[PDB]
Amino acid sequence: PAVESRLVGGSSICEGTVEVRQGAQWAALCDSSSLRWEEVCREQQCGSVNSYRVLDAGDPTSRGLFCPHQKLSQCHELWERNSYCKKVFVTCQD
Repeated sequence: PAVESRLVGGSSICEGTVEVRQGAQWAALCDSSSLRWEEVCREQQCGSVNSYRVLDAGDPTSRGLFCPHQKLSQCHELWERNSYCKKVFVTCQD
């Protein structure tokens, strides 16, 4: 099963916090380079990434899933980061 991604919480599907899933519940993606965000925008069938900002630094309760490989499309398995997950807000063009 490929990793799927999606932008949650934005005023359209072209913007929002990145969420991912494999055989899964959806969970936030943790990150720490525009390569990955461009794939995420285009998989939504939006335009190219135009900006992103790291969210939730320093919050021990922030959790999600993590992929130790530049691109999502090259992850065979996501790993849990159950605290201090830095999430990502991506904004794509329409």
